[PDB]
Amino acid sequence: TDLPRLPFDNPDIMGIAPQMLALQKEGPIARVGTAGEDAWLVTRYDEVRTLLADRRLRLSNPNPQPSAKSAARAFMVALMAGDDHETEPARHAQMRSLLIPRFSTRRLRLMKTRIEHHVDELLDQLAASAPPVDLHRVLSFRLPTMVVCDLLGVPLADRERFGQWARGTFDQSDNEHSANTFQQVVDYMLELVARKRVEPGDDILSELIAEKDGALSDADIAHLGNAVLLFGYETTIVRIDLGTLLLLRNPVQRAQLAEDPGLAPAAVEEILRLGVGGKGSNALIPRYAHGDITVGETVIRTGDAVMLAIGAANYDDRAFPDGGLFDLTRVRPRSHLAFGHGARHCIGRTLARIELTAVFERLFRRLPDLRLAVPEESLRWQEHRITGGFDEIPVTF
Ligand code: HEM
Repeated sequence: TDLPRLPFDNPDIMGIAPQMLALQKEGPIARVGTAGEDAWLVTRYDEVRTLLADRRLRLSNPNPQPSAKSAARAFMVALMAGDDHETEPARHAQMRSLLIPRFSTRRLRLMKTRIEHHVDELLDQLAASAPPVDLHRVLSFRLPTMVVCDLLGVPLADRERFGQWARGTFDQSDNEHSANTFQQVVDYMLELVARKRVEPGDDILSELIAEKDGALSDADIAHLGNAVLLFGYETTIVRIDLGTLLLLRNPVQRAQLAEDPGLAPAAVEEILRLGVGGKGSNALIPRYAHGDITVGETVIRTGDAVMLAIGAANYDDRAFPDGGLFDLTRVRPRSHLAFGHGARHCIGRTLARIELTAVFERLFRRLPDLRLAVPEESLRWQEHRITGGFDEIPVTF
């Protein structure tokens, strides 16, 4: 008997840690240690999907004496209206009600067109430069921050102001840096709300200001704006990097995609399914039990912490035959869990798919000789950030 301890080592830069796959083979749920409190780790697709849809499992901590969290995790939980278990039901419901209609079909159609032109322009600059080039800086970073500038109705140069703020806010290693960066986000967003009240446009904060019919406070609106800024670009950047790395590892599929850009939607779903980096701590969705829940023969008791391993579940052979293989020819693959599922299903997921599809429609057709300019093992997944990610991706072409 040796209690497994998260986070598990991964000898590769991508994929699932061997110990987590080992637990997955043994069964759906295991008690594990963590850096903080012990938790139930759930690793099989069926049980992770079921529990994500179970209303007894929530983000908020119901415990009287809550275990201390990093400033970074506290900020993330508060941006998600999970900081107070007694008000989470009403506050979370309001959050989703106010954010979901900010991603209308009308907006997403307009944004898809702008996104596609912008990727064309980004790749033209890339193709004209002299390798080695940092694909992370000049492509992966630039498209999702472009998109957030569009959503917020701010000049594109603003992303040079806010482009490191999700990383700094979600830096679990430095509480002081996390809090100081979050204060910058807050100040910026409160300035933006004040401007949009006299100079509105076709953008998210202007719509929230107009909502029913001006009843939201500036602080309420800025809180929603902060969630869009802090969840709305960094994770997408990470998936562009991961998708590039995965396609570089699979030259037959990459050549298929270069020949037929109509495979890009399929490629994007495989990228989301398989795109897990380093120790994959961001692919563990945290929850607390607000009532007793039975999983197989294991009883999760009220108050227990649960880690839902969406990454491991997306690799589950029970759900995806040859679960570790990248295959954009999969016929009717199950819906992956990389955007979550249930009450907190990612609000931006349709927009994120539009971004990834536009990139991977184009990338290897425009740059067919694209390849890493450094060994894979030199790429450093940033474990201390809640969102993970690589800091650079050197390429030649
Ligand atoms: C490939 C890109 C993305 C991935 C993989 C991703 C992933 C996720 C996941 C897994 C969750 C659920 C967390 C949980 O259940 O505790 C989530 C929540 C959320 N995401 Fe995304 N996300 C992406 C892009 C975006 C974008 C572009 C936006 C908006 C512009 C966005 C906005 C949100 C919001 C507001 C939430 C909170 C939902 C809630 O708590 O009800 N995300 N995201």
